[PDB]
Amino acid sequence: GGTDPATMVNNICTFILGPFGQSLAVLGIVAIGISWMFGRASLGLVAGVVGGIVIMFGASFLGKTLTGG
Amino acid sequence: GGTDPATMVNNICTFILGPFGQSLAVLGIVAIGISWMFGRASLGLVAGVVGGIVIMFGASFLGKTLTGG
Amino acid sequence: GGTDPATMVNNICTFILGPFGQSLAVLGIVAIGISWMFGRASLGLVAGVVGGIVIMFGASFLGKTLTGG
Amino acid sequence: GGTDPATMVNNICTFILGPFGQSLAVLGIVAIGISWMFGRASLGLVAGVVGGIVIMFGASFLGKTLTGG
Amino acid sequence: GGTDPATMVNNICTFILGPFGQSLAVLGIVAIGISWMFGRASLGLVAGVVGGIVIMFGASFLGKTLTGG
Amino acid sequence: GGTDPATMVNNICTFILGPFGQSLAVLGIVAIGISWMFGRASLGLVAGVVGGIVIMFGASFLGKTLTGG
Amino acid sequence: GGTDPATMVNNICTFILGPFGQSLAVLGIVAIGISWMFGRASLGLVAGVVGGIVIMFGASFLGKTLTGG
Amino acid sequence: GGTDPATMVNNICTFILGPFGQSLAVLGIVAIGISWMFGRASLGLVAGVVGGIVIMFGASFLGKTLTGG
Amino acid sequence: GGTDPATMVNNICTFILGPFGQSLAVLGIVAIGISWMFGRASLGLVAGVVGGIVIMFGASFLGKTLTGG
Amino acid sequence: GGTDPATMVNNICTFILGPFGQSLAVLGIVAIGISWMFGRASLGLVAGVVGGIVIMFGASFLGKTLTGG
Amino acid sequence: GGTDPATMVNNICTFILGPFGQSLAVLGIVAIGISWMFGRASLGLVAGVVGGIVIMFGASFLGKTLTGG
Amino acid sequence: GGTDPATMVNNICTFILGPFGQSLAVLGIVAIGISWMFGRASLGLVAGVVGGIVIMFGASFLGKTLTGG
Amino acid sequence: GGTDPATMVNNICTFILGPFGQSLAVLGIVAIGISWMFGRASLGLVAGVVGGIVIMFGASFLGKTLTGG
Amino acid sequence: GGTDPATMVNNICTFILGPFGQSLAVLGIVAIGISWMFGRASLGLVAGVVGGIVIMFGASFLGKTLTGG
Amino acid sequence: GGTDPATMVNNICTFILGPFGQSLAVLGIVAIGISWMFGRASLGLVAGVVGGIVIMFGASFLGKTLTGG
Amino acid sequence: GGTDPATMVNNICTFILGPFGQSLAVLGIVAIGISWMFGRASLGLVAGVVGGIVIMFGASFLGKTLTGG
Amino acid sequence: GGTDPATMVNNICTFILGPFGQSLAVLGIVAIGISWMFGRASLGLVAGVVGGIVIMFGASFLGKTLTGG
Amino acid sequence: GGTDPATMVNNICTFILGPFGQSLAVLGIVAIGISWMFGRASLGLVAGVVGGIVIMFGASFLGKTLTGG
Amino acid sequence: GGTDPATMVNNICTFILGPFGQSLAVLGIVAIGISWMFGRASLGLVAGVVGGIVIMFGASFLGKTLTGG
Amino acid sequence: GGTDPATMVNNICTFILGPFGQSLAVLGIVAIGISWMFGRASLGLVAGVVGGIVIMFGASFLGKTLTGG
Ligand SMILES: CCCCCCCCCCCCCC(=O)O[C@@H](COC(=O)CCCCCCCCCC)COP(=O)(O)OCCN
Ligand SMILES: CCCCCCCCCCCCCC(=O)O[C@@H](COC(=O)CCCCCCCCCC)COP(=O)(O)OCCN
Ligand SMILES: CCCCCCCCCCCCCC(=O)O[C@@H](COC(=O)CCCCCCCCCC)COP(=O)(O)OCCN
Ligand SMILES: CCCCCCCCCCCCCC(=O)O[C@@H](COC(=O)CCCCCCCCCC)COP(=O)(O)OCCN
Ligand SMILES: CCCCCCCCCCCCCC(=O)O[C@@H](COC(=O)CCCCCCCCCC)COP(=O)(O)OCCN
Ligand SMILES: CCCCCCCCCCCCCC(=O)O[C@@H](COC(=O)CCCCCCCCCC)COP(=O)(O)OCCN
Ligand SMILES: CCCCCCCCCCCCCC(=O)O[C@@H](COC(=O)CCCCCCCCCC)COP(=O)(O)OCCN
Ligand SMILES: CCCCCCCCCCCCCC(=O)O[C@@H](COC(=O)CCCCCCCCCC)COP(=O)(O)OCCN
Ligand SMILES: CCCCCCCCCCCCCC(=O)O[C@@H](COC(=O)CCCCCCCCCC)COP(=O)(O)OCCN
Ligand SMILES: CCCCCCCCCCCCCC(=O)O[C@@H](COC(=O)CCCCCCCCCC)COP(=O)(O)OCCN
Ligand SMILES: CCCCCCCCCCCCCC(=O)O[C@@H](COC(=O)CCCCCCCCCC)COP(=O)(O)OCCN
Ligand SMILES: CCCCCCCCCCCCCC(=O)O[C@@H](COC(=O)CCCCCCCCCC)COP(=O)(O)OCCN
Ligand SMILES: CCCCCCCCCCCCCC(=O)O[C@@H](COC(=O)CCCCCCCCCC)COP(=O)(O)OCCN
Ligand SMILES: CCCCCCCCCCCCCC(=O)O[C@@H](COC(=O)CCCCCCCCCC)COP(=O)(O)OCCN
Ligand SMILES: CCCCCCCCCCCCCC(=O)O[C@@H](COC(=O)CCCCCCCCCC)COP(=O)(O)OCCN
Ligand SMILES: CCCCCCCCCCCCCC(=O)O[C@@H](COC(=O)CCCCCCCCCC)COP(=O)(O)OCCN
Repeated sequence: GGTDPATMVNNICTFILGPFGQSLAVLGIVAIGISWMFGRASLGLVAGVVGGIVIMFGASFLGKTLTGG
Repeated sequence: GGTDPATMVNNICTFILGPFGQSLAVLGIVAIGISWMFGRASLGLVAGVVGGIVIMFGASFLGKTLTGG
Repeated sequence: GGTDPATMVNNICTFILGPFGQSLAVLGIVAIGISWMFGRASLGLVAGVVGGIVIMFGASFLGKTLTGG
Repeated sequence: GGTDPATMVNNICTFILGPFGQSLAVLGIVAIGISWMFGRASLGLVAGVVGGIVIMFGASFLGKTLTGG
Repeated sequence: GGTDPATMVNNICTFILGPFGQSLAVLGIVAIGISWMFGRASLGLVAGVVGGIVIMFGASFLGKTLTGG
Repeated sequence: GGTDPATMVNNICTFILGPFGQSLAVLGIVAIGISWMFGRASLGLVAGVVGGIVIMFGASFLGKTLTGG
Repeated sequence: GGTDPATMVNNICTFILGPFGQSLAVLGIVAIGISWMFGRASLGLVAGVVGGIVIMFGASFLGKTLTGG
Repeated sequence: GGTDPATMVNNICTFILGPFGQSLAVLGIVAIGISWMFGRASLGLVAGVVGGIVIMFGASFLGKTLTGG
Repeated sequence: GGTDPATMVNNICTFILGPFGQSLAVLGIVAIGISWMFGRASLGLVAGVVGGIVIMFGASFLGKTLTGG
Repeated sequence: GGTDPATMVNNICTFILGPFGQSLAVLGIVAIGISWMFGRASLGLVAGVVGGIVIMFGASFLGKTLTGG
Repeated sequence: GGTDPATMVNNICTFILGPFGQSLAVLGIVAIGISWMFGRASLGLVAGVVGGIVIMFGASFLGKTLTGG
Repeated sequence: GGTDPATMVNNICTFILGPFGQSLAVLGIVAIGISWMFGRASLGLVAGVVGGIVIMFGASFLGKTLTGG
Repeated sequence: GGTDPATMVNNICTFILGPFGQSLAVLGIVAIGISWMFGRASLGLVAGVVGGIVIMFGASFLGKTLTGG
Repeated sequence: GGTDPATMVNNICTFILGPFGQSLAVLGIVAIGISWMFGRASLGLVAGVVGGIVIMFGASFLGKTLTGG
Repeated sequence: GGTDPATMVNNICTFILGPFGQSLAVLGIVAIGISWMFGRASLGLVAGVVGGIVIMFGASFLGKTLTGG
Repeated sequence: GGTDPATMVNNICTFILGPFGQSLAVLGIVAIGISWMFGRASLGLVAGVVGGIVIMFGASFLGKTLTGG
Repeated sequence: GGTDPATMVNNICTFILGPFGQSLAVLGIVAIGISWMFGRASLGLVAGVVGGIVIMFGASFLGKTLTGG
Repeated sequence: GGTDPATMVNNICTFILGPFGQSLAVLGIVAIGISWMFGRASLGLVAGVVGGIVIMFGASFLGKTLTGG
Repeated sequence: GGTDPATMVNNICTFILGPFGQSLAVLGIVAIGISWMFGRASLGLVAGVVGGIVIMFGASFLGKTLTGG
Repeated sequence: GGTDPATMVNNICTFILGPFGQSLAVLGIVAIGISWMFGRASLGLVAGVVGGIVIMFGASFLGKTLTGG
């Protein structure tokens, strides 16, 4: 009978922000560690990646506040 | 039948943080030693590389704490 | 469900200023000691490193005062 | 029914200049402290970062004055 | 009955140069502040962004003068 | 599974302050002896090197006291 | 059929720490001797190069201890 | 009568990982040597190329482990 | 009738490592000599170039050992 | 019909090591003389430049011996 | 077919420690003699240069003993 | 309706040369004092900084005179 | 009815070289003053910026002379 | 009745090389001046732009000579 | 809502010249005492450091007088 | 009656490798000279261009050897 | 009727190496003089620029010799 | 109708070597005087700057002689 | 309409050699007096500074005579 | 048509060793005289400068003998 998109998109968000996003952020941190190992350590890389993680896990509240509710 | 990404990404993390990351850090230390041999010894290089190794092997707990759980 | 960045950034600050920053400052002092052992002892190095440590552990109050509250 | 951008952009500014910018400036100060610890202490780094913080928290009045009102 | 484009384009200009452009310039200044915080402070970035703001808010007079009237 | 940096940095400190720092200080004393043999004996060299050794082996308590705890 | 990286990286480490690293350290010592011949003899150069050699040949145990095992 | 793709793709993998991949890796090493000869020697190039070779010859086990079997 | 790539790539390697690579290394040594003549003599340049030559002429054995055979 | 690179690179080497390299070394010696005239006379400059000249004119035999033939 | 670096680096060491290093040490002694002729005779210069020569010609045994074998 | 850049740039100049430049020069003087406290007192630093302040507060008349009006 | 580009480009030049370029040069001088305040005073910066200003305000005569009329 | 392209293309060339190209070159010089004001002064920019102007105003003779007449 | 830089820079000055600068000057005096203890007592060091302290605590009035108000 | 492509492609090769390629290489050398005049002299540019010329004039023998005949 | 490229490319070379290259080299020498006036005098700049001029005016003979005729 | 570059480059040279280069050299001499006033007087600075001026005003004859005519 | 650089550079020279250079020389003399007060009186300092002043105020005639007119 | 570098470099050498080097050595002798007038007379300065002059005017024979012909 199909389901309304208000539940399918919410399922997508719950999946991408549940246990999957945790391991994705872990992989991001592993990536910045490896990039510091072989090369140069610059604050820009860590700042950008930590900001990306914050934006990923703040998407809910960022969307709630940016749209006035 | 395929497997859910919650296990595949975890397998990736376990591989990259198991016996492989050990030898990768060993190669990083060999690299900083060689860079000190032919050239100048600066605290910046060792600080950056040791920090990269710490970030690589702290990725799990860093991810657990940075996301509030 | 995600967490608001006002808590994630605070967690980052608490981690980087808790038991980790203590050992990081200890490593900085070990570094200045080693740099005095093999080489020349200059007030500039110790002044800069102690100032860096003070700025690291004063970041909270420095931010509170520099922004007028 | 949607909201006019004159309120959404203002919400963005209020969020980025409220409790979030405080901790962001705190992280910037932690960064300059860490950069002074492992390396050399130069007035350029602190000048640039403090100027960045001032520009971030002066954005409102800087915009009001630069546009003649 | 529709409206002539001489009023619709003027409405677009008035909207984009009224209260919206103010907050947009505020966001630009916040952006340059954040870019100075985590990274390097270069006169090029501030020069370019302030020039962009000037060109945005000078568009009316720039258009009046560049076309001889 | 990785380890939290609060243990890795502590391991670094324990290694650099255990049996390794002893022989490093021994090498420093050998160095000042050799520098006195072929050349001039100045109180500045011995003062600086002994101060470096004290700072290396006082790093723990110096860090505990400089940070108020 | 290919080989798992846990053996290839180990082969790299064994090669770089076997008979090759010996002659590389010999070349480093020849380099510091030549640098002392034509120029000035400073404890900093020898300290840095011997430390680089120690870090190169201690990479295995340094990696074992820095990672808690 | 044709053959099932489960054998054709396996033939492709066996060819690309047999005696051909050996000489391809040899060419990669020749390339990094030539790039070090005329230019600057950076750890990034060698790290990237050796990692590419490891990924090429670890493709089998990497695929076996990343897919949980 | 064409030839299998296992012979063409081998021909490429034999050409690039035969009499051509000798004169290429000779040109590299001429280059480092000229760079020492007009400018400053740094161990880094010679170390990097000699390492590049070694990697070029060790490509065969490096490939044989890095791949476990 | 073109010529094989084994002759073109050899022509390059013969040109750069024939009558041209002689006058280039003469210019290098003129340079070190001028640098001693207006400034300070340090053994490092002459050592580096004479070593550069030796490496330039020893490139042939250095290449023959460094490659085992 | 190329040669393994274990022989090329050994060839480098044999060349730099054979008949070439003898004349290089002779030039070093000529240098210290000339520096004593026009100027002041200090034990530091001779000590440093003789130590450099000893380190150059002791590189083999110094490397054998410093690495425990 | 926007404002002509002849007023916006003038507003920028008035802001940067009004009460803000005073405190900026005060910070510059504090900086040179701190640099004299921990380190060496050289006329070059004070000369450069006082010249920078003079150029900052002479920008108006310097621009008027350098352009012939 | 539109205007010929020979007048529009001339209007652009007159605007960019009239009262706007004056304040732009004033901002450039403020910039070099600020760069001298927090940092090092080098003749290169002032030379480059004054040359840029001269080229900006000499564009007319430079164009007249470079094109033979 | 239309005109032959041998006159229309010539009209295009005369327009683009008459009074219009003069002011275009003036704008180019203003551009290089502004680029030197806010940023770094490099010979490459001025060389490229002056070469572009020369090529623009030499197009006639360059075309006459490149085509043998 | 942010604060105007005329108050933030003033807060910076008040902090750096309040109770913090007192203890900083105390540390400077301790430094000159320690430098006199182990070494030679020269009027230059004390003159420079006392002048640095005077410039630090005279920054306000020095700025008021150097700028004509 | 047309000609077989085995002669037309050979004519193309003979033209592009006859008297035309000579002047093309001459233009390439003029280009690298001009690029060294206005800018920085880097071994990479000359190495790349000389390698391009060698590959252009070695195309015949490179094709003969790469294809096993 | 068109002309064969063997004459057009030769015309290009004759133009770029005739009276134009003379004044281009004159401009290069003016450039190195100006770069020595405002800044530091380094042998590298003059060496690179004179080498660029030599390569520009040696392009003919360099091409004749590098291609074996 | 455009002008041939043989006249435009000559105009550039005449401008840069006419009354402009005189005042540029005057500014260079003022610069070396100011650098001697606040700082240390070293023969290297004056030698380099006078050599730069000589090279600037000798560019014509230097170009005539370096190119054999 | 802009002004030719022959007047702008002359304005720069007139400003830097008018009433400004007088007070700059006065500051230089104050500097040498202060340097004699706290420290040692050496003829080298006064000779260098008076020579710097002479070169600053002789720049015009020095430029006129050094260039043959 | 260009000239071969074997004549251009020879022209450079003839110019730098003809009537120009004579006056350059005269300036060097004037420099050592002035340095003896205001300051201390040390054999090191005269030895170094006379050696620089000898090396400048012996460059031809030094190059002929150092290269075995
Ligand atoms: C647009 C706004 C600009 C604001 C800038 C004001 C900054 C003033 C600080 C002057 C710093 C000067 C740099 C310097 O020179 O290093 C000095 C520092 O040491 C100290 O005192 C360290 C203690 C300072 C702690 C102060 C805390 C500020 C927090 C500010 C939020 C050591 O000498 P190092 O020996 O220099 O010698 C190496 C040669 N390179
Ligand atoms: C078309 C219009 C153009 C307008 C441009 C005017 C901008 C003038 C600002 C000159 C900035 C110069 C950059 C620089 O050089 O960094 C300096 C800055 O520090 C400060 O003073 C920070 C305090 C400045 C706060 C001023 C606020 C402006 C708001 C403007 C709305 C530090 O030195 P960093 O040490 O340079 O050294 C690294 C080497 N790269
Ligand atoms: C066919 C007609 C062509 C006309 C073109 C004339 C345009 C001239 C403007 C030269 C712009 C040059 C670009 C540049 O280079 O950026 C500069 C600009 O900054 C400024 O001055 C900004 C203030 C300019 C405000 C001028 C307003 C023009 C309105 C024109 C209607 C900053 O440096 P960014 O640091 O470059 O460094 C990044 C490296 N990529
Ligand atoms: C986030 C974590 C950060 C951890 C950083 C701790 C590192 C502490 C090491 C301090 C190094 C300081 C650098 C320095 O200054 O060089 C010194 C070194 O010499 C030595 O002792 C060499 C022996 C050290 C061996 C120690 C082995 C560490 C392994 C660590 C896994 C020589 O003087 P060089 O004379 O400086 O003078 C040139 C001026 N540039
Ligand atoms: C949705 C899932 C996402 C998963 C992504 C995880 C990947 C993590 C690997 C981080 C790679 C970071 C890239 C990088 O930055 O290059 C580094 C790499 O070198 C290495 O360590 C090479 C050894 C790595 C071998 C690891 C094998 C993974 C197999 C995975 C199946 C070198 O530095 P190059 O010097 O960067 O500098 C050029 C500037 N551009
Ligand atoms: C995922 C796997 C990653 C594996 C990476 C391991 C690589 C370790 C090699 C560390 C290389 C460090 C680079 C470096 O820093 O250059 C050094 C090198 O010189 C040498 O010893 C050259 C001899 C090395 C020969 C070793 C042969 C490896 C073959 C490997 C198959 C010179 O100093 P240059 O002076 O740096 O200074 C310029 C500042 N940029
Ligand atoms: C992975 C392999 C690595 C191999 C590296 C071995 C290289 C050993 C050569 C040590 C060079 C050390 C550099 C140095 O330091 O310069 C010295 C050199 O002078 C000489 O002896 C010149 C004569 C050397 C001729 C030797 C010929 C090698 C050919 C090799 C094919 C001068 O002092 P400059 O005074 O330093 O002071 C400036 C401060 N920067
Ligand atoms: C992390 C590990 C650190 C290890 C460091 C130990 C090194 C100890 C050597 C102390 C060297 C001190 C330097 C110094 O000061 O120079 C002295 C040297 O002379 C000698 O004895 C030369 C004979 C030494 C031969 C010893 C061979 C070591 C091999 C080591 C493999 C001369 O005086 P120069 O007169 O100083 O005066 C100029 C003022 N700058
Ligand atoms: C194409 C045109 C070129 C024009 C260039 C003329 C510039 C002449 C100024 C020479 C500056 C020389 C730089 C220098 O060397 O710093 C000196 C400066 O101090 C002063 O006098 C500061 C007072 C100068 C105020 C003059 C105001 C000019 C406005 C110009 C509009 C300090 O010594 P710092 O001790 O050098 O030592 C560090 C070693 N790096
Ligand atoms: C195909 C034709 C090519 C023509 C090119 C001729 C250009 C010659 C100008 C040489 C410029 C050299 C660049 C340079 O090097 O910067 C110098 C410039 O300063 C000045 O004199 C500025 C005054 C020049 C005003 C001259 C006006 C030309 C108008 C031309 C129409 C400062 O040093 P910055 O300190 O370099 O140090 C940073 C390290 N990157
Ligand atoms: C099949 C035929 C091919 C023919 C090609 C010959 C072209 C040779 C011209 C070499 C151009 C090289 C490009 C370059 O590199 O830019 C240089 C140019 O400057 C100049 O001399 C400008 C003056 C040249 C005027 C010459 C007029 C040619 C007319 C030709 C009709 C500046 O350096 P920019 O600093 O590079 O640095 C940025 C890094 N990207
Ligand atoms: C373009 C404008 C240029 C202006 C420059 C004028 C500066 C004149 C000050 C001369 C300073 C000379 C430097 C020097 O030489 O140090 C002296 C200083 O001591 C003092 O008197 C300290 C008390 C001075 C307090 C004066 C306050 C100025 C505020 C100015 C706003 C100590 O000797 P140190 O023993 O030198 O010996 C080490 C060898 N290196
Ligand atoms: C599936 C098969 C794959 C085969 C690939 C093998 C190719 C190996 C050639 C490695 C080329 C590496 C590229 C490079 O990096 O440029 C180098 C090249 O210079 C040279 O040696 C030029 C001389 C080479 C002549 C060799 C002739 C091959 C014919 C082959 C038929 C210069 O440095 P540029 O300075 O890089 O710096 C710019 C940063 N981008
Ligand atoms: C696959 C084939 C590869 C062939 C490559 C051989 C090239 C050898 C030339 C080595 C060039 C090295 C580059 C370099 O390093 O610049 C040197 C050059 O100066 C000179 O001698 C200029 C005179 C050279 C004239 C030689 C003419 C070759 C024609 C060749 C046809 C200056 O120092 P700059 O001071 O480096 O310092 C800046 C730091 N970046
Ligand atoms: C492939 C060809 C290579 C050709 C290169 C030959 C160049 C020889 C010139 C040696 C220059 C050496 C550089 C140097 O070292 O600076 C010296 C220069 O002073 C002078 O004599 C200036 C007078 C020279 C005028 C000579 C005119 C050449 C025209 C050439 C056309 C000053 O000392 P600065 O004190 O060094 O100290 C700072 C430490 N960095
Ligand atoms: C890899 C090969 C290495 C070869 C190096 C051999 C070089 C030997 C020359 C030793 C030079 C030692 C330097 C020195 O120390 O300066 C001495 C020089 O004076 C002279 O005799 C000048 C006359 C020498 C003329 C000799 C001509 C060599 C040509 C060589 C082609 C003066 O004393 P300055 O008083 O030192 O005091 C300042 C404190 N810094």
